[PDB]
Amino acid sequence: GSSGSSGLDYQRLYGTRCFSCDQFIEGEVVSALGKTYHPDCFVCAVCRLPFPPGDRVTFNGKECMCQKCSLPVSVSGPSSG
Ligand SMILES: [Zn+2]
Ligand SMILES: [Zn+2]
Repeated sequence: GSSGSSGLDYQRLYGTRCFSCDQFIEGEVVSALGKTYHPDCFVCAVCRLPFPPGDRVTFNGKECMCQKCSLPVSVSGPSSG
């Protein structure tokens, strides 16, 4: 638990920080390409959807896209803000 914290040195520990938003990943971390990212940060760049544990993932420079997006869709256009 957390009771009786005098200072903030314990942090010194390795500590896993997301290489996306630059924030400590509490609970669980997603190890990808020998790095650390959040469960919501390591998502598509267009639709921003979480890649399934099965389907494949396309690699585009820095950001990745989902099969759905990567592939041609009958209905395409600008996404919400
Ligand atoms: Zn993040
Ligand atoms: Zn997508």
